[PDB]
Amino acid sequence: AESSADKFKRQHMDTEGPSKSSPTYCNQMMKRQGMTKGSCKPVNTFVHEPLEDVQAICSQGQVTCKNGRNNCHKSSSTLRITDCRLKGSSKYPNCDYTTTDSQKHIIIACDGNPYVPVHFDASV
Repeated sequence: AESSADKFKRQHMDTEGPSKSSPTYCNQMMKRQGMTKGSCKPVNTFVHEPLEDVQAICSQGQVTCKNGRNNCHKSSSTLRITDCRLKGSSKYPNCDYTTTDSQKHIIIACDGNPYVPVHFDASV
């Protein structure tokens, strides 16, 4: 399989995407990024911020994780995010998402050495 940090880059990063996402961003990006394969991913988030800024979160205050682990960290600032969540209608392979724009703190899970981001935990 691919790096757990590369996968994250595939699934959750979009540095120069518009802060003004058109209502067709999700349907377009979820498919291009591979989250449409064997099934439609239910909920996903993209971070329109530089990787340098995201990697730095691994140095901020540590919070516990949803799976009970020690490696999660809560951002000390609000990042530009975009939520994509499936619609009631949707019938695979025709995955249909709703594009929601926002700006909340993100809780990521880091690991390894170099200690790099590996999973997206939550939005607060």
